[PDB]
Amino acid sequence: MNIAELYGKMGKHSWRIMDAIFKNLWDYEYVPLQLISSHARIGEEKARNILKYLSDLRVVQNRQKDYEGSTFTFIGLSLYSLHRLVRSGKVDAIGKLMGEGKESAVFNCYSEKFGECVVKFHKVKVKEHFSVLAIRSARNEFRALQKLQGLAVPKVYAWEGNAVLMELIDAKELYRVRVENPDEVLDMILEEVAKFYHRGIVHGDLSQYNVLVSEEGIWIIDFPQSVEVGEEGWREILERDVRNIITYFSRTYRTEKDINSAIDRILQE
Ligand SMILES: Nc1ncnc2c1ncn2[C@@H]1O[C@H](COP(=O)(O)OP(=O)(O)NP(=O)(O)O)[C@@H](O)[C@H]1O
Repeated sequence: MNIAELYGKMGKHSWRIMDAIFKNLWDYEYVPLQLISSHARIGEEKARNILKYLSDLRVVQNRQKDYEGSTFTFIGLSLYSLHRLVRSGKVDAIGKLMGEGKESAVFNCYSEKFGECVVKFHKVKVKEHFSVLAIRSARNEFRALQKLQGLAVPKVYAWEGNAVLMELIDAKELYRVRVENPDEVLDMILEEVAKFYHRGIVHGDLSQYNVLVSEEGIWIIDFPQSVEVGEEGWREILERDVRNIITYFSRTYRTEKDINSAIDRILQE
């Protein structure tokens, strides 16, 4: 079942039920049936039958252990975020999956206003809340992309739920390309990192999987772990980006760049 066919199975009542979950996510993981019903203005027994069907379609997860409650699955939060995008007129048709990992699923899509785009659906103080965390990641990526506009990153078009709509870049991940000028490519990445840093942004997950390259130049993507300069740990997070990208170039190309000196250079500007 592709996300487009799933979308086709939803009626108005289905969307209202999902809106009622979404609007109560901040105070419950599993939103009580009574509250889904009251918010949606759908009687309890009918709301219950909707949620059972949504669960059969893997859009919600229903629990009954302590009380009758429901929350989004990944697919469901994504479907609902897509809906917000369609209703807002920013997306007209979802397209094919481009790829999926542990952190996101990225789809092709078409917008009359913005052309052929990507929509990226996000997955995933006490170290040991799926939806609120995925939505927070999405918003973080959207805000970083907005702050970076004009640099070599995708243009950003919208954020709803766990979804960020952005420009399709026609370029390959660095890790799939054998560049013949690695020293110059590494310097271009490091210069872009300095530009982010001058805008008050640290990427936070820089790697060979989110530098894109073409004959035209490089682009950088993937900002859900980004932080603002002078956030807790920002400097160490920045050093890690610089060290990690330099280390990939050392392993792959035996480039000679010194990590500590590259960091001090970016930091001094
Ligand atoms: N705007 C874009 N244009 C072209 N391809 C993109 C775009 N966003 C994502 N992709 C492709 O989809 C992949 C996954 O997106 P990405 O933003 O890196 O999320 P992630 O897979 O969840 N984290 P990671 O693999 O660590 O970079 C990329 O490595 C790109 O190959």
